[PDB]
Amino acid sequence: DDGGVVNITYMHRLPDSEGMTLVNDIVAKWNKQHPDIQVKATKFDGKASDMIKKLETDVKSGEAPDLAQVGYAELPEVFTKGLLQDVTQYAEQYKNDFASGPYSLVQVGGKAYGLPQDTGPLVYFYNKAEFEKLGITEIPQTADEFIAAAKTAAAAGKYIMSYQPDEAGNMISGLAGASGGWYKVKGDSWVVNTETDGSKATADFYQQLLDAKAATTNPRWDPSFDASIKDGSLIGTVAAAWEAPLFMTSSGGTGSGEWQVAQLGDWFGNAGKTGPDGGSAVAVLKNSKHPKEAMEFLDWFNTQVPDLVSQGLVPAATTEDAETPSEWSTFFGGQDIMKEFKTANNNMGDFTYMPGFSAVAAKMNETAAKATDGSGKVADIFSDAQTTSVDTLKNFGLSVS
Ligand SMILES: CC(=O)N[C@@H]1[C@@H](O[C@@H]2O[C@H](CO)[C@H](O)[C@H](O)[C@H]2O)[C@H](O)[C@@H](CO)O[C@H]1O
Ligand SMILES: [Zn+2]
Ligand SMILES: [Zn+2]
Repeated sequence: DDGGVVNITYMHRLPDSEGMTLVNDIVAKWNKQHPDIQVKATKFDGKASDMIKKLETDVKSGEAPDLAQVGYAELPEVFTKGLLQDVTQYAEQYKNDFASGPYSLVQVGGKAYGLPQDTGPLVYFYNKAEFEKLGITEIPQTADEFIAAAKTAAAAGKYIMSYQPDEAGNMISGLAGASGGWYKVKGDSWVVNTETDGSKATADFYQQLLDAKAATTNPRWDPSFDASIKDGSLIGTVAAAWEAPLFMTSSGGTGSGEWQVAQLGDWFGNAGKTGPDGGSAVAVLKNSKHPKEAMEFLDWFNTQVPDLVSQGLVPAATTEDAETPSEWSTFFGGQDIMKEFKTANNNMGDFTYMPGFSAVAAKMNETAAKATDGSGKVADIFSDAQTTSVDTLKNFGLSVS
């Protein structure tokens, strides 16, 4: 048996903003109950996409945590990098606490490497009051009707879409991928096609919007993006479900009581589906001496549903229903937005990510930014992702067909 006190470390990249139940306050409740398994939780300091680069560094270094947030999209990459610990015999014990889709996303080759934490379906945030003022009385459901509506808004200095070039790798892959995967293993080789009917429909949608100066072009994480909400010019956008509290904070309160959540319209060749943008597991890393207790604490942490929901998470936990925080329904015109998130989750397409997808995402972000001044075409995002996808797999020494 272990010594009397086991010490577990947990690196996460949850927001911990004002009004949320802090990860350290969640963890402190566990620590008080479990003198036998003490947990130290720290928040990664840097850009989200860089966290797994730091994990890679610290695994090699022997400074790595026992547990670390790893996106579903990142898990095949960090697996291939040798950063994870097979914890199948532990995960099996907690499987029934989690929805089965997300659980399957902590697996590589029928071995499990952690537990799922949340999901990222894409939805549509809009200010219904401001849509009314422009005579937009229904969310238009075809790309053509939407683009027409967006041109009307733009003429009044309003925008019912954002183009977020710093997020193309996560959001635009999600949108295109709603209608079909880009990556599949066929026997001995990967088959890559990032230029699906979805990818084409997606490009055409944002291309028309950009050409019409009918979508904002501020990078999502820049002060200018927040400025566009505060000032009231951005009145609609695609967002990942986990953006709800971030968006609310970014608004400074502007439009409070008028905002609404809808399902994505049929704007991206998506045919009634949505797609994933982010969503994460927590993985047990290669050199953790205490996989059992790490997973025991994790199962408890990932089932603290209201606390997780305060972080904007749409939990993978099925142990109790997630509920809309009173602050959020107030902001969102009295709406039970959590119902919309679950509807979106249940209509979300599966999407396999190749190992090395981080390079695909980073390229997509680069090619996306070129379209803002019209020197690149939006379509280029996907032709480039094709070539970067193929080259990254070959660089990993993997076979591409
Ligand atoms: C795919 C990705 O990493 N997107 C980043 C966001 O990460 C999500 O963060 C929420 C918490 O706010 C959940 O943990 C979710 O599962 C993650 O996918 C991150 O919030 C933002 C801002 O730092 O960057 C995105 O790139
Ligand atoms: Zn205990
Ligand atoms: Zn142990």
